[PDB]
Amino acid sequence: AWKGEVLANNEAGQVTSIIYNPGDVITIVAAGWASYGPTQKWGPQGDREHPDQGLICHDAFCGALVMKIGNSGTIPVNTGLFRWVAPNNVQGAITLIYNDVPGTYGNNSGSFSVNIGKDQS
Amino acid sequence: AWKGEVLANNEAGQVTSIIYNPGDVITIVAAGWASYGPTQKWGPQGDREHPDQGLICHDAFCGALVMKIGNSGTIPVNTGLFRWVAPNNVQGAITLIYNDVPGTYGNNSGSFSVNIGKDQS
Ligand SMILES: O=C(c1ccc(O)c(O)c1)c1ccc(O)cc1O
Ligand SMILES: O=C(c1ccc(O)c(O)c1)c1ccc(O)cc1O
Ligand SMILES: [Ca+2]
Ligand SMILES: [Ca+2]
Repeated sequence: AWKGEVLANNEAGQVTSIIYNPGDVITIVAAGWASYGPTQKWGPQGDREHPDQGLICHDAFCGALVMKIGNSGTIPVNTGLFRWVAPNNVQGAITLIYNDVPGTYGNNSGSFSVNIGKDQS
Repeated sequence: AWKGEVLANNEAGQVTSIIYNPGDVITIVAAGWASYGPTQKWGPQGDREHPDQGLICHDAFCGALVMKIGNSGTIPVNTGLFRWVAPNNVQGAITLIYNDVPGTYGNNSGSFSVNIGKDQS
């Protein structure tokens, strides 16, 4: 399993130790408070009132937790995933990323605490 | 495992399929948007700005997801719990409840989608 912190101001995101392999089933739990700029903070589903002005993930709100698996597009994580299976031909290291507009991460604050495990399969 | 909706206006909470037994390891993932009254909605960690005016759980924010295990007091769930073990004084059915002030649930809206499963032990 993997446990770590994902900083809101980290544009590259955090590469985890989890390699998603064909047939894997995974569980993610995310917690904590972060901001894309305002003094207010939001949880891992982000801010449902903020418009999308070029977010790295168009399927999640600004300030949501998202991920990439290998060279995949962004995949929403939000509060987490329960016994979840990846699309076919999605594989590789899981990177966790805060959902914001590229080049606008500098003013972000806080972080999410994230657990990832492989489930029985 | 169990999956279901926990309504914010359900003062009694939702009894799940899960009987927490001594030594059980469980994972909970909670998602969605709910309100304790305002038109604004919050995730399963609730509203980090709202004072505690007599919440059923003093250890979580107003509008957070909490639970009881059998005849236990409230235990914070928030976004969820990863491979979590209860203290050995707690057993029985898990009831999921929205964190609000007793008698003030009538005006609540929205719900959380929750998954609970037992892990290897
Ligand atoms: O595969 C999914 C996916 C994401 C979250 C879920 O809760 C789920 O059941 C499936 C997916 C969703 C959005 C997206 O842009 C890409 C994805 O692969
Ligand atoms: O474990 C508890 C807990 C709460 C009520 C009980 O009757 C009990 O036997 C145990 C707990 C309480 C507060 C908290 O913030 C986290 C907890 O796990
Ligand atoms: Ca920003
Ligand atoms: Ca209320």
